Amino acid sequence: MNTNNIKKYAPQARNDFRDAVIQKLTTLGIAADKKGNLQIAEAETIGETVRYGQFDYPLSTLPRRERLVKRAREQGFEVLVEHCAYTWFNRLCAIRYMELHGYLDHGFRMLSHPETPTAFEVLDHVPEVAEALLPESKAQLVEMKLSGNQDEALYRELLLGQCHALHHAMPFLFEAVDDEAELLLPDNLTRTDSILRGLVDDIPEEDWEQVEVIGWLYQFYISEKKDAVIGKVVKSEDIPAATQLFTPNWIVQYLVQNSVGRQWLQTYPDSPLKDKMEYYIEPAEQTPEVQAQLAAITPASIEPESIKVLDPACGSGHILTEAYNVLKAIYEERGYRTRDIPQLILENNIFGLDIDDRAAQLSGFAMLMLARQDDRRILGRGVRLNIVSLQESKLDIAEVWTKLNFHQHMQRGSMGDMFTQGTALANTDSAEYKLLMRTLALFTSAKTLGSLIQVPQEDEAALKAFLERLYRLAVEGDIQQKEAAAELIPYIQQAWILAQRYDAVVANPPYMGGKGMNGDLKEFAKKQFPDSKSDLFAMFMQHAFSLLKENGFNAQVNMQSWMFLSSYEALRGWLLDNKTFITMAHLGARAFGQISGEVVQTTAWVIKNNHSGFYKPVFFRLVDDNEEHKKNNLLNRMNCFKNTLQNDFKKIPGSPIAYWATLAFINSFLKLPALGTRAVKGLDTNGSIDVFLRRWPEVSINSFDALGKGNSKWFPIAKGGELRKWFGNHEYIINYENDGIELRKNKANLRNKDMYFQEGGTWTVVSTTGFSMRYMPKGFLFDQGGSAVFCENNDELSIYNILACMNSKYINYSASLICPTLNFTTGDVRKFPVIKNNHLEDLAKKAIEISKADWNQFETSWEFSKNKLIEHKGNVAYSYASYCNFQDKLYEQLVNIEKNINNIIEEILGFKIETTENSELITLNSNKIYRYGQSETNDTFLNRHRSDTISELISYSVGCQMGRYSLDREGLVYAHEGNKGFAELAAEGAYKTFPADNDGILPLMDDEWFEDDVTSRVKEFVRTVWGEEHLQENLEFIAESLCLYAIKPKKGESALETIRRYLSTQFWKDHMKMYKKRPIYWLFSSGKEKAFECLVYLHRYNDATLSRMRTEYVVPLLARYQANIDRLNDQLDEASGGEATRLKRERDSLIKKFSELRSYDDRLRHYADMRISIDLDDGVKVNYGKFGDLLADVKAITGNAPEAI
DNA sequence: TCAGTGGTAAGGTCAGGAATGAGTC
DNA sequence: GACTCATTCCTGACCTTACCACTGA
Ligand SMILES: C[S@@+](CC[C@H](N)C(=O)[O-])C[C@H]1O[C@@H](n2cnc3c(N)ncnc32)[C@H](O)[C@@H]1O
Ligand SMILES: [Mg+2]
Repeated sequence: MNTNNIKKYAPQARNDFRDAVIQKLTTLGIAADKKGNLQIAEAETIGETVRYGQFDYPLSTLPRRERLVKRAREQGFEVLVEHCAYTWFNRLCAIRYMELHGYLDHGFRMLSHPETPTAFEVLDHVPEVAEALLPESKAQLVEMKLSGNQDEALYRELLLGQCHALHHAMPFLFEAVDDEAELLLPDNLTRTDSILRGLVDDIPEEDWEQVEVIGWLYQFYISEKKDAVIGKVVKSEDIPAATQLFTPNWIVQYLVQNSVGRQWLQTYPDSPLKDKMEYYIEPAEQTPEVQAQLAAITPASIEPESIKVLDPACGSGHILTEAYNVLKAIYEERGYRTRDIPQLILENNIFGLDIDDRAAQLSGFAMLMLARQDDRRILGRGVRLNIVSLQESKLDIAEVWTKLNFHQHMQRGSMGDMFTQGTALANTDSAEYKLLMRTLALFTSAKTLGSLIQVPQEDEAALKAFLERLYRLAVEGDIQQKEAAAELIPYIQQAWILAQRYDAVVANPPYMGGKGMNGDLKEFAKKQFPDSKSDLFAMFMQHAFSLLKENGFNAQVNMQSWMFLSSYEALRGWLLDNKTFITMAHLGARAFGQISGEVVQTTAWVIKNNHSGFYKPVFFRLVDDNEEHKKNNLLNRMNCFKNTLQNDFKKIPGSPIAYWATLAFINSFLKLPALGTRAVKGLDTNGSIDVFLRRWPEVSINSFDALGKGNSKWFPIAKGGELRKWFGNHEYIINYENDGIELRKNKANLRNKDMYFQEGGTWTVVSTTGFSMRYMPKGFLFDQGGSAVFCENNDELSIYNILACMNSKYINYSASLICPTLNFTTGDVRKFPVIKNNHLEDLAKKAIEISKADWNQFETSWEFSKNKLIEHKGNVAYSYASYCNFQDKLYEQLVNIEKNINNIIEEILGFKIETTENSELITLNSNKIYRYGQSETNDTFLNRHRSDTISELISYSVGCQMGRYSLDREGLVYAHEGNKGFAELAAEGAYKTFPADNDGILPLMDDEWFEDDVTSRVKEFVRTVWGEEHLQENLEFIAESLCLYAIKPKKGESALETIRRYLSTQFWKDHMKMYKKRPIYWLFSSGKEKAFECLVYLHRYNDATLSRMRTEYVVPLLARYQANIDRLNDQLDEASGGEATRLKRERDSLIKKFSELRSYDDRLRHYADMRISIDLDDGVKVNYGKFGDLLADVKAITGNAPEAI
């Protein structure tokens, strides 16, 4: 990938530059403690030399550092560090870009040397470069070049001279003299460990051929900080870090060509510009009244130097570059000279605002480079750009005015204002000037609000005049006047930019919801934007219309939420009664490459500033694809809708923008009863989801309400889950003992308490695969993600009819139309239509029974009874065939039932509906398509299904060995705590056919040394179940099925060898996958070598388990290893040659196993000395980290690395 | 002002084949 | 001069859960 190099390099470059700046600041006596407090040292001046603690500098540097100290007090230390770091990074990147394109006058490279790695070409042409840059002191430099030493100082002087020369062209990025940042430039630039080496030889020089590279830098420099700050409340200083992305080029072209190009083409329909714009959309045919209305406002002529384009959040300047291209085409069409166009465009067409200085620097550099591509003599003229960063007003009020001395030069310096001094307009009045006071009062919190600040248009022209005077006082004034003007210019310039009215506003606004916005921004939004205070992009969308003149265009790409969510309903009304929709492309998710996830789902629109309710917009539906496919579809004008008036959006209550809905569906939807207040929201813990919720297998069943009797601490809860219909997702339990006293002590939100333990339906709030509802029996609670539906005391609708309706294709389509924003909130579900019928109830009952039968066939459900294979006593292959037939019968029955339901629904409405995503999917584990996903072809999961079935059989056998299950009775047998009551169960005869282990420790060895070896007991289980006569073929079938998918086949081995290899290699991972990182059989392993491994049943563990494990399993194993090692030593001397080679090579393995087992035995003795007791109520996650490194995969389960004694 | 219910998110995890790289033989 | 395993390397698919926000008494 082209962007991989920059993506890897940029954050590391940020870290390196920050470290260098911090070190340089510490050398200057400026530092911050752990808490962040300033630690400015005291400067001691002796022998015309300043000292800051231990370090010393010449006296000449004393004043400059003082300014840095001021910047350390008026702003934070971290702000100063970040600013200096990215300033130097941007300067170096700009120099590199200009040297790779030959834009430097001397024509030699600065940061590198062609065809010579780790060299600088500038040092080979010192006289020429010195004459070009430092004519007054070239000879001395030559002398330095003659010295042979002190090359670092020479290179530093040359680089600083290059920067000072570049100051004139780009005042926004380079300084000229008395620059504080020169003190922070790192030394040892020419060495092999400098910051320049990474920049030079970490990015290929072929990546600098286009301006686009700049944009990538703009995104990749700050990615780590974005990851650090995202997800919580964002401070004002961190606002840019969370909202800085790079917009794809085709989206920008679509936005620009349909706003500026459209304005040009309206006046000049027959112009050679439409052929140069690939993304220009032809308007649909309109009624004669609409055409007559439009023709009455179109001007008869447009002057090219009158089109004003503004980017309220310029960022890297991509939108400005595309606008520049379009305007250059327009100027060339009008017939201007080629080399004069760029200056005109940059001086009277392009305007840009940003809240971050880095973005302003990058945008200015990008615009200048794009102009330089066309004009050779540019960068030598005083081109003044109108792309700025907003500055917060904190300077003094009257001191700057006194320094300015306006009356001395022209007039209005003592009391002359826009009005008389004594008028005292509004509250700001005129302490020095009416206009100046009013302007400065508006930017007291600029670094938080940005471009949302409103400036009256009536003050525009006056401001302009004032600005002009400043432009003359910075060139034709004394020192005080020059510095006062240089201080005042940015505020007046930003005010004038905000006070102007524009033909088009094109932007990609920041996205930030209610959680991320801080208090000041939130209260400002509440006061100023009542209809769009819930998000930042909505505020930008509403504020952009106030910056437009009449008949202007607003073109933006933002979140799709405002199209559908209720929080923006009022906003939509305000849009449908005052504005005109021109065009829209709905992009959905997977747009904006280099961004992952489905939170960001976007739409790009162009809207006019006038009102016409009978206009027909053009819509494109580009939701379901990736970025390249979306671009190709947009280029081919695919998925177009042009048959809906703008007023027609107001027929549906709430006025959603549902452009792709059909008229018949709308008519059916309007005249149909809704679900109503039957749907309610579930409970929610305050911040303790991991304290009160468990998975069912990891607690005792005596305290489980669904299984136990009397006392109940744990209750089943519906929490959502993946797509599943009519039954399932019964996997979570909550602590609700004594009516949730512990929950009430935690200030939990127990919503709708009176509906608990009732039967009803439940759906998943957060989903991206479609809508589904499942039956919920009595004795259940429901979470906020598992919101529920309940029937009234006596209503005409039963719960089964509602379930039948909600799982049909009609409701699926309607839910897709109503809730396309990743959430199915209760208020949106409350308006789903419901249909009353009689057959639907029995059809839903049959579907629920089938789904329950499908769900209860695995160990993961607490209603599991027994393994399905062992019910047939004929043969293992015969049992597998019967199992497959049973699953097929279930699948066919459910298919028929759903088909009948859909037919009944369709014959009532009177029309057929289009199939939607997973509209006909059957959500059963008996269906391989649902279980293993969709492949390119069918009949490709037979081997995987067979392997999974055999693995489940082996897991059931292990569970029978542990005593969890039995062959004499169905369901769970022993799931209590601390091995209490197991002796009574064993004495009663619950394991008569297949006895259980006497202590709950199963050695997972690689030999038949132990009598309770797992492989031998699996063989015994197979013999007991399917008889003795056909044992060998059953074992062969099991081994072949395991080798099909679970493990790789081996050249030569028997069935038992394959079983042992699977048990020692794959069983643990399968168990962890099945129980989802909450195991009930814990694996104790010695290490990378299988010296000793065992399985312990969690429910049979007690404080005497480790001692028994050490005594009965580890010490005899050590004795056996010692005896075996002693045996091999005797045979080595007797044998010789190649005969003894195998003995020698196996003795080393035996020695390694013995040493590892001794270390593990020492650790086990230490941990067994402390009698460790665990409470199952604490959960597997907490209890799994109490044994150090004795357990396997501690980090994957607990989440943190195991500790060492 | 506090109860009692609803709303929303420039994201976060995870299975699952392709590289990548140290032991064997 | 290949084999054989144990780590990354994305890559596409899928659902949070905490903390606001909005009425009634
Ligand atoms: C995603 S960038 C878009 C830049 C440009 N469209 C591009 O693709 O390069 C959004 C920018 O808006 C800026 N921004 C955030 N909040 C702002 C505010 N309140 N006022 C003005 N600009 C703001 C951020 O600094 C950020 O750089
Ligand atoms: Mg045992």
